[PDB]
Amino acid sequence: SGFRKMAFPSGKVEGCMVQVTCGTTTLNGLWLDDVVYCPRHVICTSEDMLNPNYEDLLIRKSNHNFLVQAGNVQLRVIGHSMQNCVLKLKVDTANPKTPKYKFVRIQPGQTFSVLACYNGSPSGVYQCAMRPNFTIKGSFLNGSCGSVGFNIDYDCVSFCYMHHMELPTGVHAGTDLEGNFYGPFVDRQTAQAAGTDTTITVNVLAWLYAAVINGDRWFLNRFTTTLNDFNLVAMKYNYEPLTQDHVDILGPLSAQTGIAVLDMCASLKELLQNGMNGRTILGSALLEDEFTPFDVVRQCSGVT
Ligand SMILES: *CCC(=O)N(c1cc(C(C)(C)C)on1)[C@H](C(=O)Nc1ccc(OC)cc1C)c1cccnc1
Repeated sequence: SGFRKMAFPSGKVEGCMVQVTCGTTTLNGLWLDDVVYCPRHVICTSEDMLNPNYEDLLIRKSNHNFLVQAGNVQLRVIGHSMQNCVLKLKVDTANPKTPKYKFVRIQPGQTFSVLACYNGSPSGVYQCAMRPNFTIKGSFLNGSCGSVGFNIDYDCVSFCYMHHMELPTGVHAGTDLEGNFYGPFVDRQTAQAAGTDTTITVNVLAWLYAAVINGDRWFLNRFTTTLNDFNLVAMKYNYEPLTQDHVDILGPLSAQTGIAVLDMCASLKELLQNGMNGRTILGSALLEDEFTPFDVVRQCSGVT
């Protein structure tokens, strides 16, 4: 029993984190095969960061202006290119600890593990979700830039997130590993708004299923609801509207608990209109949307 916000084991990723230095700016990079990936803002100085011309800035730099250290091993940089918002640095040595990996652009509502790094050294690992407005509510200080988000599928590391910046509101923005931002953000020091955050309804339902599985059944009621009626309520409360695909993804939890999705929905609707009244569910006084139906199954079936 139990239910925890579990992160994936970080071993496979620990051995790919390096430090990258360009003049006086230092941040994290990811060393896979013989390419180092990092945020292109490493070539910026203090002055450049309000309105940087990344083309003009990168033209002043040669291979030897870049210092890549992995522990006390200094890697020789022999090639450099900019792919959107990442630098790719061609180094002379292929990382001997390169796992099986792929690069994946994830969707809002999906979860991943973050390995927070300073100067190429891991400090901690946490699980979070890509919010519907393409931000993450991370825990990152200065120098965390280049920390990555990842999923593990058996032996295969899927890289989905590189950390680039903090918004003046305290939340976090970054790219996939092809250097495309999640959301409408730019890598310059100007004020930018994320739009409305919403709650990931399919994730809240998945956690309601986790709760029932672990003995917390008080919020289960007699009532039921239609999808259209459930959705009219969800929108009032800034919840994501639920489609047939969502119903399809929850089928296994529906099957395991013997509780129809639309009956679980009816239970959720009542919590929205009545609140928790001081009660908790898996020890939380709020509705949790940072577990996916997959996470819940994986955690409650002991997948390695
Ligand atoms: C790794 C660098 C760093 O810590 N950092 C950063 C990013 C940039 C850009 C990409 C050149 C804007 O400059 N510094 C971020 C960060 O985004 N800092 C920052 C920039 C701008 C504003 O308001 C306009 C506010 C903040 C906090 C960073 C990342 C994580 C934690 N602290 C800072």
